[PDB]
Amino acid sequence: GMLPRLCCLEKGPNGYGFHLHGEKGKLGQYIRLVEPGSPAEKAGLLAGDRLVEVNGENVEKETHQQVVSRIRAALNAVRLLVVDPETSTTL
Ligand SMILES: [Cl-]
Repeated sequence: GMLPRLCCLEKGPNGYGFHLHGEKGKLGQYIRLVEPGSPAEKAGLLAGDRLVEVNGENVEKETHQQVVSRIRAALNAVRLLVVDPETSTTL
Protein backbone atom coordinates (compact mmCIF):
# COMPACT_ATOMS: atom_id res chain seq x y z
CA GLY A 1 0.00 0.00 0.00
CA MET A 2 1.11 3.57 -0.61
CA LEU A 3 2.92 4.99 2.41
CA PRO A 4 0.41 7.08 4.39
CA ARG A 5 1.34 10.66 5.09
CA LEU A 6 0.82 12.80 8.19
CA CYS A 7 -0.76 16.25 7.88
CA CYS A 8 -0.92 18.46 10.97
CA LEU A 9 -3.55 21.20 10.72
CA GLU A 10 -3.90 24.27 12.94
CA LYS A 11 -7.50 25.42 13.22
CA GLY A 12 -8.23 28.93 11.88
CA PRO A 13 -11.09 31.35 12.53
CA ASN A 14 -13.22 29.59 9.86
CA GLY A 15 -12.14 26.07 10.69
CA TYR A 16 -9.80 24.02 8.53
CA GLY A 17 -11.02 24.69 4.98
CA PHE A 18 -11.83 21.29 3.47
CA HIS A 19 -14.74 19.02 2.73
CA LEU A 20 -14.95 15.47 4.11
CA HIS A 21 -16.83 13.38 1.56
CA GLY A 22 -17.85 9.67 1.65
CA GLU A 23 -19.53 7.56 -1.06
CA LYS A 24 -22.86 5.88 -1.66
CA GLY A 25 -22.20 2.67 0.11
CA LYS A 26 -18.64 1.87 -0.81
CA LEU A 27 -16.65 2.63 2.23
CA GLY A 28 -14.12 5.45 2.59
CA GLN A 29 -13.88 9.18 3.65
CA TYR A 30 -12.09 11.42 1.26
CA ILE A 31 -10.78 14.95 1.32
CA ARG A 32 -12.27 17.30 -1.30
CA LEU A 33 -12.23 21.05 -1.98
CA VAL A 34 -9.10 22.08 -0.10
CA GLU A 35 -9.62 25.83 0.04
CA PRO A 36 -6.84 28.13 -1.22
CA GLY A 37 -4.82 29.64 1.58
CA SER A 38 -6.51 27.45 4.19
CA PRO A 39 -5.02 25.55 7.13
CA ALA A 40 -5.77 22.38 5.17
CA GLU A 41 -3.75 23.63 2.22
CA LYS A 42 -0.84 24.74 4.43
CA ALA A 43 -0.78 21.29 6.08
CA GLY A 44 -0.45 19.66 2.65
CA LEU A 45 -3.89 18.03 2.33
CA LEU A 46 -4.88 17.10 -1.21
CA ALA A 47 -8.21 16.47 -2.88
CA GLY A 48 -8.70 12.73 -3.24
CA ASP A 49 -6.73 11.92 -0.09
CA ARG A 50 -8.30 8.98 1.77
CA LEU A 51 -8.47 9.58 5.53
CA VAL A 52 -6.96 6.74 7.59
CA GLU A 53 -6.43 8.26 11.06
CA VAL A 54 -7.57 11.28 13.07
CA ASN A 55 -5.29 12.12 16.01
CA GLY A 56 -3.86 8.59 15.89
CA GLU A 57 -7.18 6.76 15.85
CA ASN A 58 -7.81 4.65 12.82
CA VAL A 59 -11.09 5.84 11.27
CA GLU A 60 -11.28 3.59 8.23
CA LYS A 61 -14.14 1.65 9.96
CA GLU A 62 -16.10 4.61 11.34
CA THR A 63 -19.14 6.33 9.85
CA HIS A 64 -19.04 9.76 8.18
CA GLN A 65 -20.71 11.24 11.23
CA GLN A 66 -18.22 9.62 13.63
CA VAL A 67 -15.25 10.90 11.62
CA VAL A 68 -16.69 14.44 11.58
CA SER A 69 -17.12 14.18 15.36
CA ARG A 70 -13.49 13.08 15.81
CA ILE A 71 -12.24 16.04 13.77
CA ARG A 72 -14.50 18.54 15.56
CA ALA A 73 -13.60 17.09 18.97
CA ALA A 74 -10.09 18.42 18.74
CA LEU A 75 -9.93 21.79 20.43
CA ASN A 76 -7.52 23.61 18.01
CA ALA A 77 -5.45 21.35 15.85
CA VAL A 78 -5.88 18.00 14.24
CA ARG A 79 -3.55 15.36 12.89
CA LEU A 80 -4.79 13.59 9.76
CA LEU A 81 -3.06 10.49 8.34
CA VAL A 82 -3.95 10.20 4.65
CA VAL A 83 -3.24 8.02 1.64
CA ASP A 84 -2.67 10.17 -1.43
CA PRO A 85 -4.39 9.33 -4.73
CA GLU A 86 -2.58 7.79 -7.67
CA THR A 87 -1.04 10.20 -10.16
CA SER A 88 0.37 7.76 -12.78
CA THR A 89 -1.51 5.26 -14.89
CA THR A 90 -0.43 3.35 -17.99
CA LEU A 91 -3.02 3.12 -20.78
CL1 LIG B 1 -6.42 8.30 -2.05
